[PDB]
Amino acid sequence: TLLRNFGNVYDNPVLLDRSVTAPVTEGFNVVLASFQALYLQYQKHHFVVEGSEFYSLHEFFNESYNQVQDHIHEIGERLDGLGGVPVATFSKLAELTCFEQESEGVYSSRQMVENDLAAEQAIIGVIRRQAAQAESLGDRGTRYLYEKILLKTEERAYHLSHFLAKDSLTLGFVQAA
Amino acid sequence: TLLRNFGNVYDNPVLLDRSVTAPVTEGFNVVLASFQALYLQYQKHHFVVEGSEFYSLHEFFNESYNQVQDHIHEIGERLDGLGGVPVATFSKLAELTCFEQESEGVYSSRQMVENDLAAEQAIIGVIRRQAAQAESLGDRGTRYLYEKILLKTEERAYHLSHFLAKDSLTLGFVQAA
Amino acid sequence: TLLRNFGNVYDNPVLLDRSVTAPVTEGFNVVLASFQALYLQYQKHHFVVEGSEFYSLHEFFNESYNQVQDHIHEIGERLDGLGGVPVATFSKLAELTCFEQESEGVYSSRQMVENDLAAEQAIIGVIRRQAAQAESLGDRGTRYLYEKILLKTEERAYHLSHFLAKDSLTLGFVQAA
Amino acid sequence: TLLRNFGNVYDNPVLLDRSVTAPVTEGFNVVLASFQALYLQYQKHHFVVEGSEFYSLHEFFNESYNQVQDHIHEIGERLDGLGGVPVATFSKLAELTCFEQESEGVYSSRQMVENDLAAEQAIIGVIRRQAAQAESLGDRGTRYLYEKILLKTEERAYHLSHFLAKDSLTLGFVQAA
Amino acid sequence: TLLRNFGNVYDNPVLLDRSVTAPVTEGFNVVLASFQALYLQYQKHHFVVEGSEFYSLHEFFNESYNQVQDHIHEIGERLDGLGGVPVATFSKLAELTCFEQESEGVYSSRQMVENDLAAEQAIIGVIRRQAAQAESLGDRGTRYLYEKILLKTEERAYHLSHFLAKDSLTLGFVQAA
Amino acid sequence: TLLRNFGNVYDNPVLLDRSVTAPVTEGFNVVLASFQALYLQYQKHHFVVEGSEFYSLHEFFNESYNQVQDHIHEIGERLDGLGGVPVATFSKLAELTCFEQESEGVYSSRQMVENDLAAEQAIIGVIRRQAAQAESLGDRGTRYLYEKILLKTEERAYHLSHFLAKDSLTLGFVQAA
Amino acid sequence: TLLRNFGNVYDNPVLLDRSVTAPVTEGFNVVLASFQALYLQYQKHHFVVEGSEFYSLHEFFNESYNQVQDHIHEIGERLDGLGGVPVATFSKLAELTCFEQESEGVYSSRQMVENDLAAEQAIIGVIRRQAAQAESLGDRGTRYLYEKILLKTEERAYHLSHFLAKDSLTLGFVQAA
Amino acid sequence: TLLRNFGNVYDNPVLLDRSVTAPVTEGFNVVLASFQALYLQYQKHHFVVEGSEFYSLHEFFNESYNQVQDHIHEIGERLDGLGGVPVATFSKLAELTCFEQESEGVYSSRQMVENDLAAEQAIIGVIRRQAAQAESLGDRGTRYLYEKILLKTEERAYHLSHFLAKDSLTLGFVQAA
Amino acid sequence: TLLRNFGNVYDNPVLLDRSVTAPVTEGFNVVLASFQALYLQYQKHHFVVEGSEFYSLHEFFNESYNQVQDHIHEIGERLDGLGGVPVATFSKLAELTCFEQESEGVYSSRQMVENDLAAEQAIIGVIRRQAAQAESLGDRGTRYLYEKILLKTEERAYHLSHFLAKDSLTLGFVQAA
Amino acid sequence: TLLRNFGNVYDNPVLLDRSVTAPVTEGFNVVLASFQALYLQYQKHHFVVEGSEFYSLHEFFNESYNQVQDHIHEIGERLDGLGGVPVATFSKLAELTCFEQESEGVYSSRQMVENDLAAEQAIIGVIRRQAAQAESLGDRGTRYLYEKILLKTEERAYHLSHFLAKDSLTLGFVQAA
Amino acid sequence: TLLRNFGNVYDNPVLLDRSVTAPVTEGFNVVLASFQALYLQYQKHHFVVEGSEFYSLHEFFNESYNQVQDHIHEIGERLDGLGGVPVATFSKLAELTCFEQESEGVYSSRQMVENDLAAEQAIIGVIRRQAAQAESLGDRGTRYLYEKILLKTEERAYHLSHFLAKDSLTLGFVQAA
Ligand SMILES: [Zn+2]
Ligand SMILES: [Zn+2]
Ligand SMILES: [Zn+2]
Ligand SMILES: [Zn+2]
Ligand SMILES: [Zn+2]
Ligand SMILES: [Zn+2]
Ligand SMILES: [Zn+2]
Ligand SMILES: [Zn+2]
Ligand SMILES: [Zn+2]
Ligand SMILES: [Zn+2]
Ligand SMILES: [Zn+2]
Repeated sequence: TLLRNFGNVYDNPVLLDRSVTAPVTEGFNVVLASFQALYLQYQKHHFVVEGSEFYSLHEFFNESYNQVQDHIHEIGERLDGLGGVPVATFSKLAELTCFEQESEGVYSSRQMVENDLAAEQAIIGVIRRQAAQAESLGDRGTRYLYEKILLKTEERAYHLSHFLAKDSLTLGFVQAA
Repeated sequence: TLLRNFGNVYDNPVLLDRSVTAPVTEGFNVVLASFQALYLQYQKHHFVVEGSEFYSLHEFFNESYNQVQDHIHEIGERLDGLGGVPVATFSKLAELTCFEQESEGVYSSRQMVENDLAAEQAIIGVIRRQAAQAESLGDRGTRYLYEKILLKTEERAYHLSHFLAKDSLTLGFVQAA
Repeated sequence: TLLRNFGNVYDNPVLLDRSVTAPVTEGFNVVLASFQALYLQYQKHHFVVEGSEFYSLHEFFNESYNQVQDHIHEIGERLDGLGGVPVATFSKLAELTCFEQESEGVYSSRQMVENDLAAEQAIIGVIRRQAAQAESLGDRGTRYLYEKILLKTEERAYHLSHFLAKDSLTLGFVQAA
Repeated sequence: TLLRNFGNVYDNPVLLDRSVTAPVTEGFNVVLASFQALYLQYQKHHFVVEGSEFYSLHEFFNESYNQVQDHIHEIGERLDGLGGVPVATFSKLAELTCFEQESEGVYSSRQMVENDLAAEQAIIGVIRRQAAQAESLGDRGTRYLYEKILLKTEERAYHLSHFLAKDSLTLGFVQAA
Repeated sequence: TLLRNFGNVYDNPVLLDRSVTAPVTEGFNVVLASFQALYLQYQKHHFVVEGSEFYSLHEFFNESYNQVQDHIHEIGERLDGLGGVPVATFSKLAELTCFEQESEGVYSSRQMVENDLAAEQAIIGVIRRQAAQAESLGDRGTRYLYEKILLKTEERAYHLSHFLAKDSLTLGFVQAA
Repeated sequence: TLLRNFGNVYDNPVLLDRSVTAPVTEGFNVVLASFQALYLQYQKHHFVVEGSEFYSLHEFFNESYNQVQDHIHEIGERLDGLGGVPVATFSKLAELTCFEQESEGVYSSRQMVENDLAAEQAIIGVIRRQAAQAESLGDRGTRYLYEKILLKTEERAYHLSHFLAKDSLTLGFVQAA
Repeated sequence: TLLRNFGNVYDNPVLLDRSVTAPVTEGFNVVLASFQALYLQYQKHHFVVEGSEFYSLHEFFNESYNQVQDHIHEIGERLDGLGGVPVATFSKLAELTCFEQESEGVYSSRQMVENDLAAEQAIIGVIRRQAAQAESLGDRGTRYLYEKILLKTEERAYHLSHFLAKDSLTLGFVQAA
Repeated sequence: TLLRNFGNVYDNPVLLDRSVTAPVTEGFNVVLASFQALYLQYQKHHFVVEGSEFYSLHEFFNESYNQVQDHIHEIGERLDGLGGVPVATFSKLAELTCFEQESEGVYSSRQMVENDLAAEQAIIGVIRRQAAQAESLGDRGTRYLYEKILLKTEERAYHLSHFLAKDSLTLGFVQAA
Repeated sequence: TLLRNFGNVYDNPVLLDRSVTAPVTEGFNVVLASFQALYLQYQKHHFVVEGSEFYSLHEFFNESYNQVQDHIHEIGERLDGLGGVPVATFSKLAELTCFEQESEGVYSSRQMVENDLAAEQAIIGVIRRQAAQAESLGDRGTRYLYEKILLKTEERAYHLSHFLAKDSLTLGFVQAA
Repeated sequence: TLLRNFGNVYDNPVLLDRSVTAPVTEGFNVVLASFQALYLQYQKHHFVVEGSEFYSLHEFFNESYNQVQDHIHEIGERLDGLGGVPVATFSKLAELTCFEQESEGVYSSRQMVENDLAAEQAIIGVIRRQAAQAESLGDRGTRYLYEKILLKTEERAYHLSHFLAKDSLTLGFVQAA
Repeated sequence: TLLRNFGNVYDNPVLLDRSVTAPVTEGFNVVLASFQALYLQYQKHHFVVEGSEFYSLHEFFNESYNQVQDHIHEIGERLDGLGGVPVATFSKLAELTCFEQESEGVYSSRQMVENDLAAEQAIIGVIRRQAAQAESLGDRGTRYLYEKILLKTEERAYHLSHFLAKDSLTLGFVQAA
């Protein structure tokens, strides 16, 4: 027997109307699910990446999914505290993620980085909207948190595109395309 | 003989008109006094709480009043830097606190948590208004600080209501109301 | 609804007669009140001190009230262990404290340091009496605890006194009084 | 081939008469044996405690027997330092300990905590006696050391006492008495 | 041969139009250059300051230029990530700084602090405008960062004016102006 | 009023048949006893060892009984974890330990080291059988825990044996046997 | 004047038959000598590696020979602990190592990594053989220790393998084959 | 209003004739200017490097300018101790630096690394001369200080040079020049 | 031009009659002298001790004089704190120390340890009287400080005495006296 | 029973001729004795300093004598290592120190700092002489070590010099001359 | 397929003539070999040393070979840094080491310490020449690195020599030679 039913918003101890908490927590669950998806994906890439830049990429992928882990944790707690019910099942996570997970199998280094950049970008799009929704609704707490997370998320996307840039020390002695 | 008289706003080194600093510092003193009140109260509860959840509650109350201590410190410095005069006397603190302190004596665990939740809630109300006042007045510095503090304050209130929730491991073998 | 009334003393588990714990805890409340008064004052001094020796005085007041804070912790917790009820409201704090708080407003460096010294001296008075009373009444625990706190209290008094001394590196190139 | 016999006191390097060191070390071995019994009993409690407060009690017990281990260390070193022979065999520890160990088997949480409170209480009794003795015989060191230990041991008794207090957050939705 | 030409804005991985990134990165370069200027100046002051408050001022100047160093680092990375080209040459830094650097030579303690306060103040003015520009342009990421930096920058200016305040412990025994 | 009787094995949450947990936990209780005695003995030696090598041996005995205490912790919890009841009374420890404790009194340092070595060797034999048993019964968790403990226990025997070897720097200027 | 001869096994304090300790230590000295060769070769690689992946490889090599140094430590101590005599001269290390060192001079990065992969591979071969032997002869400790080492050593082999994988981010703008 | 003019040298307290400190401090200013130039360049490289080796180069430039920063600290502080006036304006920095800063804009990885190497080499030139001059003039302190910095400077030069080498793991599966 | 004459006691900020601070600080100055000499001696032994036990004794002498340095710090400050003038000249230290320093030259390690033990014992006697005095005069702060120092000082004597005991591992293979 | 006589040099293990070690250690004992005098004088200054700059000076003095303690350590160990006998008695330290200690009693802050500057200066004189000697006699180690120490000691002289500089923030509101 | 042949010196990025780097790096390779052998020997002694002083010597040998490993690191990199090829084969190490390794087998602890001392002394002689050479050739970086290593290497010889001195605590109760 249940204490909170999924999809529902309950009482919150911080004086916020449900006209605020319901859409806010709804957004949180899309963000939360999205980051579980990215966490899994970054973690995978960490596991499987190989090649000349394996070591750099290895470390980066691990840094990334830990940083994502911390985002998830802040959201989960605030989501619940605001009176919503955080998503956790595989199938519901799949239905709520804002990007499609990279398929099973090991792709190339470049493909992996591309897929992760696209992921962050999707997430950045939702966060910006959700921050704006929070601002208009007067939940400065939620807006502030989103902004914190956006900065870190946008930094990962910077790092991701720096990897993909068409430059190398090797161009001094290899034959370009 | 005095360098700054209480109730008065002086020169500030950060290019802000007194049409900003006077109401901002005024708000700060209400917040500051409020947190001294909560600090004292959380500290008391730390001292006196007992019962089955004594240990959990013991630790939480201590965490809480340290976190409040840090809020007070940021406010005090900014209040003074903006040219105001931070409140410090018992009687003035009493006149400016935004909630009434729990009375002398040891109440029950539940009563204590209730009283602290109500305290945070009061404070949350003022902070939201003061953040908005800062935003409109163009003191982004003060707004940002308030938002930082709001998030932590709202987290304590979450934790506080989780304590009060009518659930327990014991319900598996005790007789409910 | 209460469990313990202020001014009364209840069962302790450390096998001390109530004839001992009543004046000991009553003395502790006087010491606890005074120290919070002193903590509030040091903290204010930390916020508001300005001038040439600002930086030194600033971190010294910060040191002093963290130390005072730790006295408050140990005292409050023991006070309660002996079956006492610790003071925590602005009004009872005001009438139990053994010195007059610096009035609101910003005073000079020299004047702040001077009323901090006066405060510590008042407290040094009470603590010696309270210690004697505890030794006399056969409470080693309290006597020893008071002594720990006494040594650090006296030390602050030395440090305060050294700030006040009439010597400076500037006497080599500025006019004297 | 022996070198020192249990029961006899030997040379000490700290100018204490042997009429002082002999009862001081007798009292040490009683305190030492009693703290060994308490350490084991706490450890056992750490190992076996169950129920809704399991987590809290289980880490409280571990903090407790660690802190008791610390006492055992200081006492044995000073004991031997003063020319005494520390107890160490199961059979002798059994006869010197100032309280009877909990029986084998597992008891309930309220029971385990009461046992430990009774045990600390018996030891508070000895340490006060022994501390008086040392003060009387002019052995400041031992007196000072007993008081450090008394303070912590009295504090462990509060904390056991608070666990036992008939109060809970659960009283707000479970039937009393 | 070049990958990015100075003065130009390139692709950014965080879905921001160049109507946003171009003015934002432009502002960043003015801020960046400004902080290099202050870093140098604070570092100099650290090197050369002497007199009665040499030690306090020594430490403060060093704290300050490290804190400025961290501001520079966040800006540089975000500037580049947004697709701009961070300034780094002496002459371009000089043309873009928002205040004039203090001249070569060692000035007095007071003059140095005055010059640094004026520097911060200049920078505060630009940051407030650039934060507002970011807000209106919808770059919450950049706005948030600026706000972070503003708070620290405004704190240094507070500390700076506290140094300059016309108060001293010495006034108890020296002859005022 | 007990919950579990010493000598019975109760239910476990790790899917092990009681034909497995009964002998396993019997075994654990012998090893707990033995380590418990070894700890006391190690600690005693630490308390009393003197002579030329006093400092090395002091340090070593300390490290030794700390490490043994870690073993006791792991076993005690897994003993209880498998539905066993851990031994904690002086009387039952003596009956279950696999070696006979050093007698009361201080022995020579060589005799102490020899006594500890024989203690470790008594415990090594019990662990190898008890590990061999758990392998055959299907308890990999217990088998692995034992091998972990065996490795450290064998290392203490190496170190013990080295202390006892008939070599010394002094052999270059003192007479041999 | 010798005391133990290389080649012979001597007394051990851990109740292992000498028919066990003799082949176990022979295998140790082979593993020990092979890890010395690998350590040197890694070190060399650390010293000499160049090219676009220099930084990554150069810190990977350092992590690697550090982790190999750790193996060398555990093995030598147990070796000697078991009554063996560890190899230590250049000439004998040369004949016991299970793989031929890379020749003097500097090779390429792809070459250095292949050499190290071949070296780890040869050692994985020995450790499995030796681990089987120890299990067979009833020496759990040695078996357990070989497996700790096998795990890390297999993991170093993945990482060398991944470096060698024919994939790169550079494939997106440089010509393959 | 000045206290010390740039280009002039004043009283030191370390008993060195002004004939020594004048060329030593003048050399220090050349070295200080160059290193800030280098610090600005490494920092820019840290901001802007992109491509396959981005991650490695990124944290290497970060390491390099923290190290360079520490050279700047020691040099500036000693320069002033010898009675000198340290350079800190953009214009005098430009004319004292012993190499030409990389022009504005983003260059290739290889090209960045290449002008960092050129910069270090120019500085290695000056430092050897300045060191010789200091030994020659009888200033051990400076000679030694230059040597500390020389060793780390040369080391960066090695590291830079290794990035530039024409070897890569990619040469096994990409076309050569 | 003095501010305070050695041999006078001046004003104190801790409310103590000069009939108390005069004898107390006389006493402090004897103990400061004595510890100051003991530090030199401890440090010397550290510099020169050799032989078989050189390493243990090296470590121990080091720890010993560090700990003594801590004592010197506490006394010196409280000496000055009570309005005394602390001794710092070589000549006045010799006249005031309560034991005669070991003569110049290296003695045997046994003689060094014996000399340190007699030093500690000389200081123990002075501390017990000086503590006894402060108890009777009403200076609890001083009495407690002394007991703190007494405890550590007695422990060094334990350790010293243990080094001197006529036991050794070597007694199992070298000839006795 | 002596083993080495003060004044004579003995065997050293580092292949330095005794014609080298004898003057090098004479110079060591002069440096050693002078640093002991400085350490005491700094300590004294730490204990006694008062006035508006008390806090700054009081922690500067403590950093200073700690850093001097470090010198004393390196010098004594090398001294003895080179076969010398380190000075350690009050009377001999008095005659070997290269500067006369400040007299007993307390002086002013400007006075204490001048004394310490004079003291460091005298020592800078010796260390340069001794460093030249060591270079000349071919003892690189000692030369290198003297230069490490010279650098710090010259740096302590700057800092003392800066304290003394006739400049203050107070000049902007107090009357000069 | 090599890139560099052992025995050739190649190009360097630190502006040194090959008439300098050729002899310098030849020298480095002898010292690398020698330290490499010394490390093995130090580590061996660590593996096998036993007897009364086993614990001290155990610790010391460990510290010793760690410190030697640090030397090997610095040389190896600067060797390669100067365009040299570092030795890493067993065969070439033997031919280049400047001392002959201790033979296989365990020797007495005194013989081990004596062997290490002669090893250090062999290496001290090589370093002094190799440093003398680099001074004359103009390689200050190498000269300074050597002096750094010389200082620590001389200290290990001090410590080695002290272990060997004919003194012991046991001389007060065992027969001399
Ligand atoms: Zn959490
Ligand atoms: Zn603060
Ligand atoms: Zn507490
Ligand atoms: Zn101990
Ligand atoms: Zn960065
Ligand atoms: Zn546990
Ligand atoms: Zn080891
Ligand atoms: Zn500095
Ligand atoms: Zn201090
Ligand atoms: Zn040392
Ligand atoms: Zn390295």
